[PDB]
Amino acid sequence: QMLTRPDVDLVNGMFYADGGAREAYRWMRANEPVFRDRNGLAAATTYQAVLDAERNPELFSSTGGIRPDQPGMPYMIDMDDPQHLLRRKLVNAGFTRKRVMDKVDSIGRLCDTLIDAVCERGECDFVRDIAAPLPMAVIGDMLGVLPTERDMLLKWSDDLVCGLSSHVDEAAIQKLMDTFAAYTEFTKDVITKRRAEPTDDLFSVLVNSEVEGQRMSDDEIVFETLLILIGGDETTRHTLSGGTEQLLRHRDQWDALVADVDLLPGAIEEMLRWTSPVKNMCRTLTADTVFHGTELRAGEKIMLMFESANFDESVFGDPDNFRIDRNPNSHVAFGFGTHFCLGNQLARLELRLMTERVLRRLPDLRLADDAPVPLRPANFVSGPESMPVVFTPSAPVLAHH
Ligand code: HEM
Repeated sequence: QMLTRPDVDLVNGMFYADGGAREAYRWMRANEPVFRDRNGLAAATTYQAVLDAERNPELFSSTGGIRPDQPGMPYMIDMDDPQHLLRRKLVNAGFTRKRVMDKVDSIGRLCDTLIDAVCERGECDFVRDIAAPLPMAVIGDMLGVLPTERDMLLKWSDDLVCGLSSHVDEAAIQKLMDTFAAYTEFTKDVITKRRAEPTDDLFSVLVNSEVEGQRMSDDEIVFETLLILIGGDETTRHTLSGGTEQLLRHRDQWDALVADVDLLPGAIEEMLRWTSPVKNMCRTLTADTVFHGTELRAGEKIMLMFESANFDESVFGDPDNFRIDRNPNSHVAFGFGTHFCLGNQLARLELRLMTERVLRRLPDLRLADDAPVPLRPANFVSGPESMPVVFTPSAPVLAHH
């Protein structure tokens, strides 16, 4: 609908929250596929441009850091191969198909307890009460920590992210260092405990992981854990809430899923495409190149706009329709290539198990009202801030009795 070129700052969180992004993306894909925003920041907005960049890390490097407004960090997403590959193989010990599928019972049980807390009410905030608690509880359990310790880790990772985005004065630098120290010392205390007396938790697995004769240091484990805390929490939340929102807005598709649970995996893929919780990841050019009509220079960052790519008309045909039967559905919500989301199968499992139970226990779930759901103004990961819903009450399972 945009008749004029978007005049936007792609580092401004409100761009991703005010609802104007998809029509801005439409203009970019049609007119200026590798777009430069009002500060000259380049962005790959078509599916082909995103995929080309992903397939060519030699040219589009991750070592400059994957944010535009934070320094590079010592975890795997800010590495190139071969370093990245080694680190990923080490951490992958925690995410084998065996270990993910072993979480089916615990995640299912977790989902039942969350729904138990709301089922008698006839209403809840789908974000606050269902979508937000689940991913963090799953990560907490995976790490083998107590709920109280989970919550400390959550607060620390929140403060670290905040600090990393702005530590200009002398004091924010120290608060940032204090927070890093607090988080590092807590996590290393846990690591030290598992080094002596191992469990089956993710800390123990990372401690024991060995690849090409190398093992992870305590600090490496601390930072890969931090990446998992950040990367696996709000992302999963936003696909759950935003994906469910679209199911609630398309009653025929909601009904189809209620009638046939085997349709759920296809539905989850469309929930992923539509929500695209990770709005962008940055790459740094290692050479000058002319890329989809734009002159890029060595050393500049470019944003890979995953939501923009996921609504590419040349690829999806009818991307502006939400359809649980979309097939094929080669969305890039999880990225593509060597950095393809390590947690993708765990995320898909959380999404499937929760939505299964929501369909079964809240079968007449509806939005309280059809107004658009408010979105988080963040330039990295974003989705619904709240989502009031209503449903016929039902009795809690209380499975531990
Ligand atoms: C809906 C949920 C999720 C989405 C949409 C998502 C999205 C992404 C994206 C876009 C990337 C970067 C890929 C690229 O640049 O090509 C990534 C990487 C990563 N994700 Fe996820 N993520 C999700 C859930 C999770 C979970 C649950 C975990 C772990 C428990 C996780 C851990 C990671 C890690 C460690 C990486 C770095 C992989 C690497 O650099 O090799 N993510 N994710």
